[PDB]
Amino acid sequence: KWDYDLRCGEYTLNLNEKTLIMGILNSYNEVDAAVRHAKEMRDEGAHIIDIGSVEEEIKRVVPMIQAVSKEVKLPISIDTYKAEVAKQAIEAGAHIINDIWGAKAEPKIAEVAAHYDVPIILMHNRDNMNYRNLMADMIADLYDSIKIAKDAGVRDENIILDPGIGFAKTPEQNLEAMRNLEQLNVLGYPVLLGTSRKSFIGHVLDLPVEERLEGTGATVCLGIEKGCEFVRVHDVKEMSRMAKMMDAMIGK
Amino acid sequence: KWDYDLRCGEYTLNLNEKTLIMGILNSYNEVDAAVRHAKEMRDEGAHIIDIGSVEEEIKRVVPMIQAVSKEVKLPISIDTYKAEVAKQAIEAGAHIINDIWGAKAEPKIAEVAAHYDVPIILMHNRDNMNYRNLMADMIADLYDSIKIAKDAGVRDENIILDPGIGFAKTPEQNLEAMRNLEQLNVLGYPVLLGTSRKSFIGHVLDLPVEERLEGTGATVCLGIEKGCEFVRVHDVKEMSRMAKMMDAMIGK
Ligand SMILES: C[C@@H](C(=O)O)c1n[nH]c2nc(N)[nH]c(=O)c2c1=O
Ligand SMILES: C[C@@H](C(=O)O)c1n[nH]c2nc(N)[nH]c(=O)c2c1=O
Repeated sequence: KWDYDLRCGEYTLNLNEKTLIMGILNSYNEVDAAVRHAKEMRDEGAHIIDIGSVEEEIKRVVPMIQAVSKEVKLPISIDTYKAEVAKQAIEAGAHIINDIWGAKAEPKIAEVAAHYDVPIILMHNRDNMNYRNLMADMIADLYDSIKIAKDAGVRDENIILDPGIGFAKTPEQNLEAMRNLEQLNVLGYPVLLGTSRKSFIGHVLDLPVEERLEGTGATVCLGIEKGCEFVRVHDVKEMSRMAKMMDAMIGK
Repeated sequence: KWDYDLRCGEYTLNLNEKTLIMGILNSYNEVDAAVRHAKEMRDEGAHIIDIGSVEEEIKRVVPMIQAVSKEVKLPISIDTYKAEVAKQAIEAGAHIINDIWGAKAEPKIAEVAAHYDVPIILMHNRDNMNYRNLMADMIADLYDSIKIAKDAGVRDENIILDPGIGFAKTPEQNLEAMRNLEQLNVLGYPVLLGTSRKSFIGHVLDLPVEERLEGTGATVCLGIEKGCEFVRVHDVKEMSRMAKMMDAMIGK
């Protein structure tokens, strides 16, 4: 039981009633195609919209946040690691930050987070696979992200963790991170799991990307059962139903 | 780790390498439509074909077992509780018995099992929902099926258990049986979970029977993670992929 609510400016996310679904989002053609998708996702049971060099990243992602935040009543996270991109995106209307490098590629991003008082997702990442002991190094690695974030003024309650499935991990190390996901819980934070349609599901099932829906389901179910608060997925309709059935069962 | 193989006459089922999928099966039109389905199921990753008053039950189910056992190289279980039906069906070519009353409606069925030396599935069932303590009563109830079976000469290794999801249980008691499935393990037997498309998935998701595929997935994943050796499903293709992803993850 979490004794607090995820505070996202306009919207508030309760961490106890259900698994929160974060749906992944793909001029006028671009921004409209994006709005249709957010609306669809919003309608299929999504609770959050995730919207993915420096000059161009802003020119592409800012227009989308303006449009989607205006027409879809749901918190928006900006899928970046660059400090400037993150600032611009929160100004444009993004509620959450989602950094795939856990404040380590550009430490100043954390200072953006503390500044605007927004929730931040620190994902596990690194430039090698040379682990002593996978889980233990992960936990040490994520904790290093927490220290960078805390030193920057980010409040405990605006911190979210993500084990970084599919990053800096071999096919077999990804299964291992899955199998030991509950250990992440000892750190005392909400956990977002992002496994959708990823390579390692292909490697187990020997299936191409468009046929990984049942594989993704598996990983989502396993992760909810191991205590995750969020899941980041492509197939919002399917995964929402799966999440809700899980939640019924574990008694959430 | 099971230190023995499920022995089914012609075929042998290993209990350690993977989750075994049992696929549910629906004159010339009848028996041919049935054969197409078994073949399809066999091709989608099924490991076992499950084939569902006394006079007519034999006339309908015997022809199917003859045909399917001849054209599909996979063990067949007969989904009955009647003693005579079970005998006739094993003569017709059925390898396993699947009793939904756990030897309690017709105790003589167990004697059929001991006689032909075939594996038997004892499912939990009863004519009321008046539980003191759900799980505990289940375990006591199933154990009563084991005592009837053992007294009849059924060998420990030919015994399989099934918690009886959807039987004699309220919507909320079914979620509870799911949430506590691992307790069944203490009895020392293989466990078959059968939740496919059932009413309680409808009650949680508020979805009709043809839209319960993601709900069923959830229950299958939860059950594998809680140590089940079999799952009995309609949607063989989808559930096989889900099972295999689970198995990769739990390290099975
Ligand atoms: C790799 C990419 C993707 O959608 O596959 C991705 N981007 N951002 C991501 N952010 C987080 N927090 N987690 C992810 O798994 C993840 C991704 O998998
Ligand atoms: C009720 C029916 C069905 O397919 O839904 C059924 N028949 N036989 C069954 N046998 C076993 N061992 N388990 C079941 O859940 C089960 C069923 O659910």
